[PDB]
Amino acid sequence: LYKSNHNVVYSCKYHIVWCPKYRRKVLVGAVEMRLKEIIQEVAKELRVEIIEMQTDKDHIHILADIDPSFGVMKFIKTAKGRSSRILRQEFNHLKTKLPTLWTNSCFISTVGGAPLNVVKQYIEN
Amino acid sequence: LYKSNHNVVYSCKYHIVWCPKYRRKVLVGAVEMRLKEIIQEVAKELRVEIIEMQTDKDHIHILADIDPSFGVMKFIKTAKGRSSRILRQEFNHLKTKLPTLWTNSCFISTVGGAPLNVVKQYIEN
DNA sequence: AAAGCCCCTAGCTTTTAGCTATGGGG
DNA sequence: AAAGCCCCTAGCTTTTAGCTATGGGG
DNA sequence: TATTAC
DNA sequence: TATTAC
Ligand SMILES: [Mg+2]
Ligand SMILES: [Mg+2]
Ligand SMILES: [Mg+2]
Repeated sequence: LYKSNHNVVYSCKYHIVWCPKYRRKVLVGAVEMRLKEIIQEVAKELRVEIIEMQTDKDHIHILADIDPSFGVMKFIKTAKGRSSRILRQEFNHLKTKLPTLWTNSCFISTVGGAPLNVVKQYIEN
Repeated sequence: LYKSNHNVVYSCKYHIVWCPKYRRKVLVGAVEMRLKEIIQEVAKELRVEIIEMQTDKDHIHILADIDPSFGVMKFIKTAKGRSSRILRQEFNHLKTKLPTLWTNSCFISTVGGAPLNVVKQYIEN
């Protein structure tokens, strides 16, 4: 349930959602497939656990467990920036029709780190 | 329910728990009272919302909403570091009987950012 | 109007392009 | 053993301090 | 150099 | 420079 780095015991899960620039419906077909693949690789390299990843034509939603000392924002900027650069190189229509693949924004909402019965042991007695 | 900085919309809540060095039972009386005041001041200054804060003789538990761009660790570092400094200056026994007031560790667990009814609106159609 | 659109600086990128920053101007 | 105990180095606040770091050694 | 909401 | 778990 809980993982630890050298100094912290944690379980930090977040729903993360972001969309393409201008809300263009470009997360389809081959682009959707490659995007997921790039996110999985970024996560693997960043010691981030992807619990769920869903895409629709105009947004991607990820539920991930991320070390708090690392920072959810660090994972997000790498996932977004790397996917943008790679996808725009691989799918020219993404590079020629848009100034960037993503926007400067995202949505983030924490999720319970573990069921109540488990967390209780650590926060109450 | 959701707050925003210049680029992110969020609601990140965390249970945070840490204990005194050697698990000494020093969080009592005046020490406990002053510790809470200090942490409330830290939260105010760092734009952190303290939902709940409780102390037992050997640990403190805080439920807080923190901007993810700022980082839960930056709040923890300040809350622990400043309270150690001030409390050790104010209560001489905390300085003479211990090398530090706290340890290098803490426990962190995310809590749902908003009621499920509200979250679904942002993560699913 | 803002997260989302336009503009800016400055730190890092298995990305030297294209994302961040409790970042700033509309 | 590790989060928790001992040890260590940078960075940054709280500065003849005392905490972090996806930090390191036992 | 112009989007409309997951 | 020595803790035992919230
Ligand atoms: Mg250590
Ligand atoms: Mg802006
Ligand atoms: Mg038009």
